Amino acid sequence: VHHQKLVFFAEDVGSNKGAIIGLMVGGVVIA
Amino acid sequence: VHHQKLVFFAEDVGSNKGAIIGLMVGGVVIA
Amino acid sequence: VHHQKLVFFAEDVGSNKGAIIGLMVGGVVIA
Amino acid sequence: VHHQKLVFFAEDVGSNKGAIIGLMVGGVVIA
Amino acid sequence: VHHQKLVFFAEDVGSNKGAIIGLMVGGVVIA
Amino acid sequence: VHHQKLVFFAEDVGSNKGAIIGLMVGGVVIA
Amino acid sequence: VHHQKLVFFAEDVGSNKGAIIGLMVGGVVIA
Amino acid sequence: VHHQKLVFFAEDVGSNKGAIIGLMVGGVVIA
Amino acid sequence: VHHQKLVFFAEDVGSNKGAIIGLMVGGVVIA
Amino acid sequence: VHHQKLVFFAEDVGSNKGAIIGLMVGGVVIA
Repeated sequence: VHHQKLVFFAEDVGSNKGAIIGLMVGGVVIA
Repeated sequence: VHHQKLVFFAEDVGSNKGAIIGLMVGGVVIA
Repeated sequence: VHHQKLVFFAEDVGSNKGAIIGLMVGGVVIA
Repeated sequence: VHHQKLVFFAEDVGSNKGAIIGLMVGGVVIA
Repeated sequence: VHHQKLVFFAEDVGSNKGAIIGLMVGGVVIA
Repeated sequence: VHHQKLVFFAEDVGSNKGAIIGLMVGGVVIA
Repeated sequence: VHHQKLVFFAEDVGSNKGAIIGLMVGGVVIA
Repeated sequence: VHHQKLVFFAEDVGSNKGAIIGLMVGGVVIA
Repeated sequence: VHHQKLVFFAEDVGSNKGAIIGLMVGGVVIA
Repeated sequence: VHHQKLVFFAEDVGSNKGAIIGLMVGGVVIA
């Protein structure tokens, strides 16, 4: 197992008001 | 197991008002 | 197990008003 | 287990008004 | 277990008005 | 003409990440 | 013309991360 | 014309990280 | 024209990290 | 024209880390 760059943003992100998660094992994510 | 660069931002981020998490084991994330 | 660069910002970040977390084991994150 | 550079900022950060955490074991983070 | 450079700032930080924490074991962080 | 309580919140508001406007005369509101 | 209590919050507000405006005459509001 | 209490908070506000404006004549508000 | 109590806080404010403005004539407010 | 109590805090303010402005004529406010 070899995880790498799970979430990738090649260009700029204007703003973040939610949740950006690379890897989760649990749950209960509310956006 | 070898985790690396789980969340990647190649360019600038304007602002962050939520949650940026690379790896989580629990839960209950509210955005 | 070998964690490295879980959250990566290649360019500048304008501002942070939320939560930037590399790794968590618990939960209850409110953004 | 070998943690390293959990949160990385390659360029300048304009300002921080939230929480920047490398690793947490508990919870109850309010942003 | 070998922790190192949990939070890394490669370039200058304009200002800090929140919380920058390398490692925590408890909780109740309010930003 | 008598404007009063254009937007009313009788109970608590968990959070606001958009725009709450009582009265507008122009336009171009982006949510 | 008599404006009064254009935006009303009868109970507590947990947090504000957007824009709360009572009255506007222009525009270009980005949330 | 008689403006009064354009934005009203009857109870406590936990925190403010956006913009609270009573009256504006221009524009270009970014939240 | 008679402006009064444009922004009102009847109870305590936990903290302010954005902008609280009673009246503006220009623009370019960034939160 | 008669301005009075443009921004009102009836109870205690825990802390201020942004900008509290009663009246502005220009612009370019960054929070």
